[PDB]
Amino acid sequence: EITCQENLPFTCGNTDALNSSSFSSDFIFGVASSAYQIEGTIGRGLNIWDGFTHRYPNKSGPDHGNGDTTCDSFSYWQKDIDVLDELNATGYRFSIAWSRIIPRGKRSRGVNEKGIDYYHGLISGLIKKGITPFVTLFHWDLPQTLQDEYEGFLDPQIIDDFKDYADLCFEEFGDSVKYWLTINQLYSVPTRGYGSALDAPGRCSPTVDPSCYAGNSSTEPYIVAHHQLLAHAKVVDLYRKNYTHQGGKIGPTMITRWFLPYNDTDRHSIAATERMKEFFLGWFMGPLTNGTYPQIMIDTVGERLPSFSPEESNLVKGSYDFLGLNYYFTQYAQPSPNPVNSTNHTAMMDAGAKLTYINASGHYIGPLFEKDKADSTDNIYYYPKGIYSVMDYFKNKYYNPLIYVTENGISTPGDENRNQSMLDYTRIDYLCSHLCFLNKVIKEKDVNVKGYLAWALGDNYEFNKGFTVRFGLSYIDWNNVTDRDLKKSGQWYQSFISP
Amino acid sequence: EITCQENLPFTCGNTDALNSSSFSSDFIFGVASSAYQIEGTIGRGLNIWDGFTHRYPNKSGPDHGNGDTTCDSFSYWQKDIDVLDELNATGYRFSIAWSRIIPRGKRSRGVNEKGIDYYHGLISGLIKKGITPFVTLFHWDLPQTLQDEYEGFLDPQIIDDFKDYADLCFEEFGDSVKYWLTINQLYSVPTRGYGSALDAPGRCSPTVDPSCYAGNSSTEPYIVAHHQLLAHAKVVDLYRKNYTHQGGKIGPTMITRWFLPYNDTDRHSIAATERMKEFFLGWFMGPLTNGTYPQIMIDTVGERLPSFSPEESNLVKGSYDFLGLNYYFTQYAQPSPNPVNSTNHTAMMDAGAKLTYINASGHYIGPLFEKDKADSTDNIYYYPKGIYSVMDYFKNKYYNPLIYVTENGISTPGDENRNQSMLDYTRIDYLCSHLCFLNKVIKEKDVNVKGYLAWALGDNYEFNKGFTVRFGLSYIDWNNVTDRDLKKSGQWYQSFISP
Ligand SMILES: *[C@@H]1O[C@H](CO)[C@@H](O[C@@H]2O[C@H](CO)[C@@H](O[C@@H]3O[C@H](CO[C@H]4O[C@@H](CO)[C@@H](O)[C@H](O)[C@@H]4O)[C@@H](O)[C@H](O[C@H]4O[C@H](CO)[C@@H](O)[C@H](O)[C@@H]4O)[C@@H]3O[C@@H]3OC[C@@H](O)[C@H](O)[C@H]3O)[C@H](O)[C@H]2NC(C)=O)[C@H](O[C@@H]2O[C@@H](C)[C@@H](O)[C@@H](O)[C@@H]2O)[C@H]1NC(C)=O
Ligand SMILES: *[C@@H]1O[C@H](CO)[C@@H](O[C@@H]2O[C@H](CO)[C@@H](O[C@@H]3O[C@H](CO[C@H]4O[C@@H](CO)[C@@H](O)[C@H](O)[C@@H]4O)[C@@H](O)[C@H](O[C@H]4O[C@H](CO)[C@@H](O)[C@H](O)[C@@H]4O)[C@@H]3O[C@@H]3OC[C@@H](O)[C@H](O)[C@H]3O)[C@H](O)[C@H]2NC(C)=O)[C@H](O[C@@H]2O[C@@H](C)[C@@H](O)[C@@H](O)[C@@H]2O)[C@H]1NC(C)=O
Ligand SMILES: *[C@@H]1O[C@H](CO)[C@@H](O[C@@H]2O[C@H](CO)[C@@H](O[C@@H]3O[C@H](CO)[C@@H](O)[C@H](O)[C@@H]3O[C@@H]3OC[C@@H](O)[C@H](O)[C@H]3O)[C@H](O)[C@H]2NC(C)=O)[C@H](O[C@@H]2O[C@@H](C)[C@@H](O)[C@@H](O)[C@@H]2O)[C@H]1NC(C)=O
Ligand SMILES: *[C@@H]1O[C@H](CO)[C@@H](O[C@@H]2O[C@H](CO)[C@@H](O[C@@H]3O[C@H](CO)[C@@H](O)[C@H](O)[C@@H]3O[C@@H]3OC[C@@H](O)[C@H](O)[C@H]3O)[C@H](O)[C@H]2NC(C)=O)[C@H](O[C@@H]2O[C@@H](C)[C@@H](O)[C@@H](O)[C@@H]2O)[C@H]1NC(C)=O
Ligand SMILES: *[C@@H]1O[C@H](CO)[C@@H](O[C@@H]2O[C@H](CO)[C@@H](O)[C@H](O)[C@H]2NC(C)=O)[C@H](O)[C@H]1NC(C)=O
Ligand SMILES: *[C@@H]1O[C@H](CO)[C@@H](O[C@@H]2O[C@H](CO)[C@@H](O)[C@H](O)[C@H]2NC(C)=O)[C@H](O)[C@H]1NC(C)=O
Ligand SMILES: *[C@@H]1O[C@H](CO)[C@@H](O)[C@H](O)[C@H]1NC(C)=O
Ligand SMILES: *[C@@H]1O[C@H](CO)[C@@H](O)[C@H](O)[C@H]1NC(C)=O
Ligand SMILES: *[C@@H]1O[C@H](CO)[C@@H](O)[C@H](O)[C@H]1NC(C)=O
Ligand SMILES: *[C@@H]1O[C@H](CO)[C@@H](O)[C@H](O)[C@H]1NC(C)=O
Ligand SMILES: *[C@@H]1O[C@H](CO)[C@@H](O)[C@H](O)[C@H]1NC(C)=O
Ligand SMILES: *[C@@H]1O[C@H](CO)[C@@H](O)[C@H](O)[C@H]1NC(C)=O
Ligand SMILES: *[C@@H]1O[C@H](CO)[C@@H](O)[C@H](O)[C@H]1NC(C)=O
Ligand SMILES: *[C@@H]1O[C@H](CO)[C@@H](O)[C@H](O)[C@H]1NC(C)=O
Ligand SMILES: *[C@@H]1O[C@H](CO)[C@@H](O)[C@H](O)[C@H]1NC(C)=O
Ligand SMILES: *[C@@H]1O[C@H](CO)[C@@H](O)[C@H](O)[C@H]1NC(C)=O
Ligand SMILES: *[C@@H]1O[C@H](CO)[C@@H](O)[C@H](O)[C@H]1NC(C)=O
Ligand SMILES: *[C@@H]1O[C@H](CO)[C@@H](O)[C@H](O)[C@H]1NC(C)=O
Ligand SMILES: O=C1O[C@H]([C@@H](O)CO)C(O)=C1O
Ligand SMILES: O=C1O[C@H]([C@@H](O)CO)C(O)=C1O
Ligand SMILES: [Zn+2]
Repeated sequence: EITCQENLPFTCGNTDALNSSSFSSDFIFGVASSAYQIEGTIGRGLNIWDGFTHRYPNKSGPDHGNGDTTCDSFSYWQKDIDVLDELNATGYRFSIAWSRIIPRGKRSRGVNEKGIDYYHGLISGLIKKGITPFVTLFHWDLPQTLQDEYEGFLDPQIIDDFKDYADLCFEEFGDSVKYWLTINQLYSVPTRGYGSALDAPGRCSPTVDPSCYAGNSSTEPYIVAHHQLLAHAKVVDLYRKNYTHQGGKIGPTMITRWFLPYNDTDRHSIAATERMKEFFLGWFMGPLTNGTYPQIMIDTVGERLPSFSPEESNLVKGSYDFLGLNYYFTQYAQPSPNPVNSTNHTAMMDAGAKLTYINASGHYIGPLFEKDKADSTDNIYYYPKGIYSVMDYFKNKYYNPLIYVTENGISTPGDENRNQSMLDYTRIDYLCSHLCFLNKVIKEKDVNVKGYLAWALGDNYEFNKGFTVRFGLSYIDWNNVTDRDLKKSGQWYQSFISP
Repeated sequence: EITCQENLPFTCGNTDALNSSSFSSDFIFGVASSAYQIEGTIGRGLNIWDGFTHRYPNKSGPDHGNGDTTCDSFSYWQKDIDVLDELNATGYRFSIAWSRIIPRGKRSRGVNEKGIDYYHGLISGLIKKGITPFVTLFHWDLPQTLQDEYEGFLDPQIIDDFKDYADLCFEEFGDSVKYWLTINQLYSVPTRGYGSALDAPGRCSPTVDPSCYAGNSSTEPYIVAHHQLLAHAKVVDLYRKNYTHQGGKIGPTMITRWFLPYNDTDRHSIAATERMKEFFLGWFMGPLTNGTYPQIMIDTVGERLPSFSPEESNLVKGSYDFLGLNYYFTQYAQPSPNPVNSTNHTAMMDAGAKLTYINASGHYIGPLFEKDKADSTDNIYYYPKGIYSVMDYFKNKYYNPLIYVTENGISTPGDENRNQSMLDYTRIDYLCSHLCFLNKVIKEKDVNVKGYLAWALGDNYEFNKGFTVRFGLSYIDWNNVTDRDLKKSGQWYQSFISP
């Protein structure tokens, strides 16, 4: 029987009690990254994360930091492989920058052969060290040209441009890459890029944020979500019909959270919790498993929710070989009004729920996850059992999918000095406590999880936070980015993988 | 009789001998800037100078510097006006960033009202202090979307997009702006952007620079030059037909140089010198005054030189109310081969001339202009009399135009400390020695020059050089860009203007 801790102190950092041997022999362990966050702009065209961070610098991070140079994995990709090799990792998730291989967005305008070569060298280097690539085609970094021509995922023109981009990736790299991810965290761009305008491209209703250049927070998240699902599905169809000879697998990436009732004896909080599962996970998993949005979304969102044609429904339904599930934290849910007529209405209000980390009796859900210095009542707290709950829910609700955990990690403050940053025991605690629950759910519930990739390989530009927080298992000095030095967490992870 | 010095030491810094009263009472004196170089990216879309400096950082400057924040004239435009007001300047040349007012390039995609407001406030502030705006519509910063959709000025689609942009500027600002410049230094983008790939967008033939993403250095400079002339001319027609009620004037900006023979008794050097005038100035002034390219260009460039239709010729011919002439230096010319079949052929080789600052008997043309630390045989030297020669030539060759000197200045090294940088006596010398010759040419040759704008108001990002050189008459600390402090040159210029 497996027992896992939910509260500090944790004792799962002892590799005598928890290690890779605890899991099936074929289980993949590694780390993850994304292109905007690690490569730098050298050698590529411009994308909407360059555009957003430069047009709205105070949205890029408190330090106004951006991905212009970052950890320079364009130059130091070999050093990333060296970190992986030190870990004895068997998997690495990275993304391809669309703007590095088709800087002009539309494939017919030409490809960047040197960009293609960059990824060929990285892939070859990873395979030479026994590391399985998991490659994300779209980690938010849409070529700026496409956003300027037709507002990117707001328009159905995105579907064929994304399809032609993915075709080029399959053609050039699919002889070596056998695990493909289409779109990173489906929920994120619709809500943060087109709802709150916290993320690129930065569109929203005027009264939500007067800095937005255009938008409508009530309608555009649904349009963009719909186009993401159609673009994803068109790429999966292309993969499975035209690249079956490569013997690989493809899927979307979901951001997952668990939800608990803020008051577990209050039917209204219980109902808000179930609505959050549908509006946060079902928004995408309904279409991916059934070709339709959840009924509560149909009913609430009404004319603002697009319909799938029969052909579209068929395309989307079943459009995955596996799911990449990212998981960071869980929230309590309580009822909240949905003021659809308010000029500041957002799609996120349609779930009729307010989300917290503290429940009605004052209990904080778990240990600190992210401190908010401007506002400590906005601190985020984590919940190790949430990974168990999420995976169990996916197996039961969503037809026993094949899953890879494609991100899981925690930040530490950028104000810490190097010595403090390397002594990242809070990261060991976070990662081990989740891995314990992951092993427990696989054993107890027989969820088909076959790998785990921790966020992140190294310190990098964090969306929205610049360099004010660090997520790496390896440390990068921003005054001299060449080296990636394993922190205590990376050293622990090395021992967990090879105990 | 006016006597001007050509060699150090100069004595024209004494405002008892040379001042604004030396010139006609209506003569305009001020300084100049450009948008990419001073504003920062905040509040605007991305353009090809953002794209180039980020994709090819070692081309942006030795320091890899770029216009991301620069002197932050987006925030500190009032401080620029304050410098002008301190100088008692009567003119200021600045540019409008296309990407700030139509971030999506094509006007039908929407305008950025806050961008429009920025320029309205600057213009209102300048007029309130008695400063005449001279506004450049295009100072090289083409929206990146247009370069990605159709390669910008390489395609005739640029004509109508530039026309719709200029129409918006006339409509919004032309009630207050009465001097408009269309395209900055016509020669520069064709040659450096599409020939040598030293400037954005960075296209060239493969063997010229293997880093170029695409191009053909032999053909594309001529295509882009031709489209610049047509786009310019379409905007001048629009101005003069639709905005005559505003009572303003419009013209192109030329970069001018004078040319002297490397050996003034050698007919081959003399012929190269005359070919350089035609290929450097006549390439654009032929079409602007006659609707045709110079005959030597027709003969040499052959099928690589586009033709104007009769309608186009008529549109281009006479398409100016005045000329903005930038002038920095003069070169000696000697013959050089034109290897049109070489894979590394460039349009710049078609003139059949090699350019130097030292003549055949070893004479350096004048005082140091720009030191090249990697290569001192590549140092640039200036020649005060060249401004006299250029203006005389324009009056005689090009039909006695109305001229404003829209740039003239000199850099000092970014390695100098603040105290050295403020003690910029070499800049006083450069500016005064040119102003003496300018006054002399106006008096002796009756050239219709009506203003002079020194480059630059303040230190800024210098194209190709980052922050490794300074051009300002006012000093900016890159660790805290708010203040613009008048250097010795700015203090001198203040006394020259109000003696
Ligand atoms: C999995 O996908 C299946 C579909 O492949 C989902 O089942 C479909 O569920 C929908 C409701 O979402 C049912 O549609 C309703 O059909 C009524 C019956 O119509 C048929 O007979 C008529 C009925 O009197 C008639 O006019 C119609 O032309 C047919 O003959 C409808 O009136 C409903 O429309 C009203 O409600 C809509 C909102 O739900 C609203 O948008 C409409 O304006 C209308 O007011 C609805 O009809 C749908 O109307 C919209 C139009 O775009 C659609 O094409 C139209 O079908 C389907 O009948 C049902 N299909 C079948 C094959 O069962 C399934 O839904 C789950 O299961 C069903 C049983 C139900 O419990 C759902 O609530 C639950 O979500 C999806 N499963 C999951 C887990 O989501
Ligand atoms: C100012 O603009 C005026 C034009 O508005 C320039 O004058 C034009 O100059 C051109 C040369 O550049 C002369 O064109 C030549 O005309 C010959 C005579 O053709 C006429 O009679 C025929 C001749 O036997 C016949 O086929 C033709 O159809 C006419 O009836 C031509 O053969 C020349 O073409 C050869 O040379 C071309 C290169 O110059 C080459 O490109 C052609 O393939 C061809 O091999 C040329 O014809 C021109 O051919 C190209 C085609 O695209 C043009 O439409 C075609 O005209 C013009 O006759 C002359 N026009 C007039 C009204 O004078 C003027 O040029 C300057 O002055 C002229 C006198 C001359 O000295 C030029 O060398 C000098 O540049 C421009 N001024 C300035 C300062 O540039
Ligand atoms: C978890 O949710 C439960 C279920 O909602 C909360 O328990 C309920 O709390 C209500 C108070 O918020 C109770 O109602 C009150 O009852 C007293 C005694 O009769 C009465 O004087 C009140 O005015 C009020 O009555 C309601 O008034 C509004 C009407 O519309 C409604 O019909 C009335 O019921 C309610 O009885 C109670 N329900 C149950 C099943 O116990 C619970 O609140 C916590 O426990 C209750 C017992 C009470 O001690 C609250 O102070 C305490 O917050 C909530 N848990 C937490 C931690 O918030
Ligand atoms: C400025 O340009 C002028 C004109 O080109 C240069 O003067 C010319 O310089 C040529 C040497 O480069 C002279 O030709 C040489 O004459 C000597 C004496 O006869 C002879 O032995 C040579 O082999 C050579 O002759 C030429 O050989 C090549 C043949 O194709 C051609 O037909 C022959 O002429 C030439 O006479 C001379 N021309 C004139 C009008 O003086 C001038 O060069 C400078 O001055 C000359 C006098 C000489 O002292 C050169 O050493 C000195 O560089 C050049 N000025 C400069 C500073 O470079
Ligand atoms: C968001 O777009 C929606 C839909 O175009 C706008 O909502 C409509 O508001 C129009 C004008 O009031 C109403 O007539 C419709 O009944 C509403 N339609 C629906 C589907 O709700 C909404 O006003 C726009 N929001 C912003 C801030 O522009
Ligand atoms: C530049 O473009 C020119 C014109 O397309 C190319 O020049 C031609 O080369 C083609 C192939 O040799 C020849 O058949 C033509 O006779 C040449 N045409 C002319 C107008 O010169 C040139 O090769 C391209 N340069 C590069 C480096 O691509
Ligand atoms: C691995 O952990 C298991 C418990 O899951 C333990 O029994 C085994 O001894 C550990 N391996 C090592 C080498 O410590
Ligand atoms: C941040 O930037 C936007 C302009 O992009 C501005 O509207 C807002 O006032 C600034 N935020 C703060 C809190 O200063
Ligand atoms: C498959 O590739 C072929 C050849 O390029 C193409 O005709 C077909 O449309 C593609 N298919 C998809 C997405 O099925
Ligand atoms: C608008 O929304 C903010 C956040 O959604 C909220 O605090 C405020 O009450 C809202 N105002 C109106 C008029 O609804
Ligand atoms: C930067 O870091 C690398 C790796 O440690 C080191 O070899 C190099 O000398 C360092 N550069 C400077 C300027 O210190
Ligand atoms: C690498 O992991 C393999 C598989 O568990 C193990 O056999 C090998 O010893 C490990 N290598 C190192 C250096 O830890
Ligand atoms: C201005 O310079 C002129 C010579 O051009 C001189 O005669 C006049 O006195 C000077 N003005 C002052 C105030 O020094
Ligand atoms: C500068 O950058 C380009 C890539 O953009 C590269 O090809 C070239 O080698 C670099 N130049 C030098 C001298 O290092
Ligand atoms: C003038 O403006 C009118 C009205 O918009 C337009 O019809 C006409 O085409 C414009 N003209 C130019 C460039 O002459
Ligand atoms: C190519 O050009 C460089 C500069 O133009 C020159 O030094 C070299 O000789 C040229 N080579 C050939 C093959 O022409
Ligand atoms: C920056 O310069 C401005 C103007 O001199 C000054 O007022 C401000 O305090 C300075 N900021 C810092 C951080 O020194
Ligand atoms: C401004 O220049 C005008 C015109 O020459 C002059 O009358 C006025 O005194 C000058 N102001 C200052 C403060 O120098
Ligand atoms: O729950 C979530 O986790 C991440 C991130 O906030 C972790 O730092 C994200 O992008 C979600 O929406
Ligand atoms: O002659 C010229 O002067 C300038 C510049 O080099 C001055 O620094 C330029 O852009 C030309 O082509
Ligand atoms: Zn940047």
